[PDB]
Amino acid sequence: STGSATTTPIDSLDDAYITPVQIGTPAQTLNLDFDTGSSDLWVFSSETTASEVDGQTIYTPSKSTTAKLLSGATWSISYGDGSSSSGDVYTDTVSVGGLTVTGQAVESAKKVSSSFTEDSTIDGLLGLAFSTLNTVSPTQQKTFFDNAKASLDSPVFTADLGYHAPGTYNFGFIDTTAYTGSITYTAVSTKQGFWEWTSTGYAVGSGTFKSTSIDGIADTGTTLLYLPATVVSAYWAQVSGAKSSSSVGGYVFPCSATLPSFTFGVGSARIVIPGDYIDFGPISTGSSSCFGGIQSSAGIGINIFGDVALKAAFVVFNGATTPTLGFASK
Repeated sequence: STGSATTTPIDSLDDAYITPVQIGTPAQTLNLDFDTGSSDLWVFSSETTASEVDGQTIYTPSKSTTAKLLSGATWSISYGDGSSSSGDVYTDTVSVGGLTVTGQAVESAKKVSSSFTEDSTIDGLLGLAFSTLNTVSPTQQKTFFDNAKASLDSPVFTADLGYHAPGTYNFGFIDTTAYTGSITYTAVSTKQGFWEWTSTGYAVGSGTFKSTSIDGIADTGTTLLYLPATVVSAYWAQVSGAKSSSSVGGYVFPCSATLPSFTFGVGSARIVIPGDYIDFGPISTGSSSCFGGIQSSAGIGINIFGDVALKAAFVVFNGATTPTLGFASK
């Protein structure tokens, strides 16, 4: 089997992407944030504290003839941006882009933190990291991909995120029309539960490529590209007037600037992030200070190849017995 679903930016900045997901019988379609940096499929629901729901579409398990309470199971997750959610668990039928999994753990939120409430466009998350990170207790549950894998034509999914445009998540096949050149595959460590890999270096604009190993994670659920302070400083040094602002929380730059590209290495291959992808717009409405899309990972504890990086590529998440990651230009 295969599936193919369009993923759509939630706003004009590509802050995140939502993908429609069918849950239950009859289907309840929720728009979920596919997140290769976590491993829980959780949804706003009829169980979510009413004051914490503001415009989201909810899953109502009592209206699904295939929903079953997973007795005794609870979940609770905290993300790198400080947001969190928790609740109980149902199993139900879940379909993405025509690919159906029966008995998928659907984690129903009883509580969500303010950032989730405040984002009316995201009805929940669909985790695509390794199931070892799944938070369901006392019986850990599998991700949608893990459950689907054996049925897939090939044990892969691909992320093809758009810049200010829709893109695609495919399951079970590689669309050879969706990228240019070849896909370069690179090793993955699953030791931390992430799609963790090592970039071979970087370049800023038309500058020379610096060969240096940068371990980080391919994380569709993180907006920006978080890299070591040395790398980030080298990038922003090429933008007149750019500076790190403690008050704003990162590098900012004059909105009048034209940003240089940023290249990262995948083996001997190179992925170029155009400068415009690195512009996250005014820090506050009407400001002429703009927020940068490349930020320091110092004090995160890990480098993160988030959407800024991934949307410059066609990315293969190869879930074979030994997982790997592939990147192609597009």
